[PDB]
Amino acid sequence: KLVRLPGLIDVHVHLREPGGTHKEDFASGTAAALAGGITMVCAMPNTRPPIIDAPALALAQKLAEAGARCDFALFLGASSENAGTLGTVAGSAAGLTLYLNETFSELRLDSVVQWMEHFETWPSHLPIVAHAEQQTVAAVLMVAQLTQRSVHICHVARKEEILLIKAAKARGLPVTCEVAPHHLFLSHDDLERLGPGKGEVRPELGSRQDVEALWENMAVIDCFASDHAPHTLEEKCGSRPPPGFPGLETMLPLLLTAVSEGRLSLDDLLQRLHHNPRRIFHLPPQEDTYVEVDLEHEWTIPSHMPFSKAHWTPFEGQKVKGTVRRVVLRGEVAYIDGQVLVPPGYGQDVRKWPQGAVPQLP
Amino acid sequence: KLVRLPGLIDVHVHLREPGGTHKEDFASGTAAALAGGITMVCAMPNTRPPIIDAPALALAQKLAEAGARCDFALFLGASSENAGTLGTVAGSAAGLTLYLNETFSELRLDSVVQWMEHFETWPSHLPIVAHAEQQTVAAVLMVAQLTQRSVHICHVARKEEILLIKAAKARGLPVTCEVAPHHLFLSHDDLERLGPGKGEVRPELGSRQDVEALWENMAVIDCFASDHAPHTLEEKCGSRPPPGFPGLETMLPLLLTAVSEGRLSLDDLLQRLHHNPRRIFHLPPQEDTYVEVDLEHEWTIPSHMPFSKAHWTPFEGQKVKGTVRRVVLRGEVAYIDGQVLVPPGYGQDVRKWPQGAVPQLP
Ligand SMILES: NC(=O)N[C@@H](CC(=O)O)C(=O)O
Ligand SMILES: NC(=O)N[C@@H](CC(=O)O)C(=O)O
Ligand SMILES: [Zn+2]
Ligand SMILES: [Zn+2]
Ligand SMILES: [Zn+2]
Ligand SMILES: [Zn+2]
Repeated sequence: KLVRLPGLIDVHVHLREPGGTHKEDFASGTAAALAGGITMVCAMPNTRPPIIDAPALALAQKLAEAGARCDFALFLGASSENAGTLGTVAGSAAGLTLYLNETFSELRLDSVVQWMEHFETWPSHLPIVAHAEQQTVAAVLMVAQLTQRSVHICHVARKEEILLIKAAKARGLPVTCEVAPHHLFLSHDDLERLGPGKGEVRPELGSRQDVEALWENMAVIDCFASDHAPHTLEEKCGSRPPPGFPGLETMLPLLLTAVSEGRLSLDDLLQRLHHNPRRIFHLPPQEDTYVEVDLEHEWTIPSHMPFSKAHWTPFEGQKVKGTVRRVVLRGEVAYIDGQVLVPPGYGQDVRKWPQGAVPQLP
Repeated sequence: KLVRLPGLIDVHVHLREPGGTHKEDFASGTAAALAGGITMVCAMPNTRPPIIDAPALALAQKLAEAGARCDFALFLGASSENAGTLGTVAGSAAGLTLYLNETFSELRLDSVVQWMEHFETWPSHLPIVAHAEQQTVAAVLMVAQLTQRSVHICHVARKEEILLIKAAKARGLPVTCEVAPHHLFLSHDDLERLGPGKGEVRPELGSRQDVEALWENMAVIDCFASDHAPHTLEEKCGSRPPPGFPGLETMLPLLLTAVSEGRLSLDDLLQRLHHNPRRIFHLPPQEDTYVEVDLEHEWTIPSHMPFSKAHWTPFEGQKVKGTVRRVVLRGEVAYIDGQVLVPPGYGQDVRKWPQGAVPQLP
C-alpha cells in the first residue's frame, strides 16, 4: 500500500545551467528532482554567468523553460554592484540570495554596508535568503532588524547556529531556516570514508553534537532543502575540490527512513518539504500533482544515483527504507519506478502563474 | 488598483445548521463568508443535534453540500460517550473539537480523564482543537504531552494565555493557536456601549492590557479566525443572552485597516488567514480561486452587515479602511460589490477531494 503525498518543494538547488552543464543541467537536475519526489525547485544564482542582472535572468528563464522537467523559480543573486538595480525584475524571481561567506561563488560581499544596501533596496515584500555561517547568522540578523524585515537562513549545520536562531525566534524576530540532509545524516565520523575531496562541503560536516543538536531542535527547523550542489567525481577528487554534495535523489529516502524509525512524523516531514516552503516563498499550489511512496522497501544507496550528472554520492552504503514509486505533475505521469516520462521543457516558471506572484501593497 | 489575495480560510465558524437556522444557516453563513473574502470555512459541531456521531455527521454533510456557497470542512465534537467510536469517520472531518469550559454548548467534559481518552483514541495524525481558557490552556497542553501529540488552541484572548503558549513554543512543544478579531479590536472599554447582553462572549472581552499583549505577541499567533457565532438581537438582549458575536463580514475589513496603519504586514495577514490554516488542518488548495480587495475605501461599520442572519454587530460605528470587491471561487464569480452570485449548494466538502485527505502511515 502506497502513501500519497503532495508535490514536494526544494527551495535550495544548484542546476548549473548556464555555464556548468557537465555537472548538471536543467533537464538532468529536474529528472533527479522528480525521482526524489520533488515537483518544484528553487534554483540558486551562482551559475556562469551568475544571475545578477536582468539579461542574465532572461537567459536563465529561457534555458529553464526549455530544459526543466518539473516546475521552478529562479533566484537572483546579490552582488557588490547591483543593489538598487533589480526593482523591475525582482518580482519575477524566487527571491534574492546573499552570499556572506566563502563557498562555490564569486558573489562576494566584502562589507556589511553592502548587505545593508541590499536589505534597503530589495522590495520589502519579497524573500531574501542568506548563506550565513556561525557568527554571520547573528550579523545578518542584525542587518535584518536594522532594516525591519525578515530573512531566511540557508543550510543550518551547527548547534551554535540553530540555538542562535532559536533565541531569535523566542524574541519574536522574523527569521526562518532550512537544514540539508547531509547535516542530519553525516558527520565528522564519515570524513575518513569520504576523504578530504569528496568530503568538501559548505557548511562543512558537523560533529556528532552538531547533528544531535539539529534533531533535538527540529521544532526550530522550518524547511528541509537538499542544497543539491553537483560536481563531477573528477572535480571532487582533483587538486582544488569544489564544495558541495548532490542530494535530490537521496533526500526523501533518507527522511522517510527517519520517519519509519520514529525520529519525526510524516506531518513533520510535510511541513518542512511542502507547507513551509510554500508560505515562506509564496509559492503557488500545483494542480493535479502528487507523489506516491512505498515506505516498506529496504535498499542500500549505491555509488551513484541514476540521474544527477554528478555521478557520485556521499551517502553510498547507507541503508534506507522508503522509495518514490510514482510522481504525477499537473495531470501527467512524470516518474515511475526509475523512468522519467515528461520531456525537457515540461516544467514551468511558477512566478509567471497568476497565483505565483507575491502579493504586495499598491 | 485592487490587490489580489488567495482564497482565505476561516477555521472557526458556527453555521447553526442543523437546529438553529433562525440564527444562520449554511446558505446565509457562507454568503457572509464570501462577502468577507473567505472561500473556505471549518464549521464547529455544537449544533442541534450536535455532530458527535456518524449519523449526525452524515446529516450535516448533506445539509452543507446543499446549502453551502463556499467550500467547507465539518468538525466532529468530543462527548462524554464517544471516545473510541469515531475511528471510521474521523478522517472525513476537519478535526475533533474539545469543549473544556462553559460556553454555548452541552458537550461538557467534566473529567480530565475524558480528555485523555479522546487524545488516546482519536487518530494521532488528525487535528484536535480545544476551547480552553486561562489555566485550561495549561491543563490541555499537559494532556497533549502525556499522549505525545499536538493541539490547537481556539480563540486566545488573554495576556495570560498567549504568554503561556509562548513559553510552550520556546520549549519546542507542538501547539498552535488562533485569535479572533473581537479580542484584537474590542476590550472592556467597549462594554458600556455594547451593554451586558450584546457584550456576552466566550472568552469574554479582555482588558486593554490583554489586547496590547496579543498585538505585542503577534509572532505567537498562528491563525486569525472569526469565531463567527451568530445569535439574533432578540436572543442577545433577552433574559439569558447566549455568548457570541457574528464576525465573517467584519474580520477582513478590520484587519486590512490594521495593515493600512502598519500594525502588521500584508504577509502577516496572509500567513494567518491562508498558509497556516492550510498547514495545521491539512486543507487543500482551491483551484482558480482569489479575492480582490480595495485598500483605499474608507467606511463605517453599520448596525448590521448585509448577510448574516444575526442582524447585528458589536463593531457598529468603527471606522475601517479596506473592502472586498470581488471573489472568484473555482473559476466562477462568487461575490461582487455586495452581490453573491453562486447559489446554495455550489460549495463542496474539501475532505472528499483527493488532495483534501490527511496523509497517514498505512
Ligand atoms: N554548499 C556547497 O558546498 N556548495 C554550493 C554552494 C552553497 O550552497 O554555498 C555549490 O554551489 O557548489
Ligand atoms: N464563543 C462564543 O461566545 N460562543 C460560541 C461558542 C464558542 O466558540 O465557545 C457559539 O457557538 O455561540
Ligand atoms: Zn550556500
Ligand atoms: Zn547551495
Ligand atoms: Zn469556543
Ligand atoms: Zn466558537
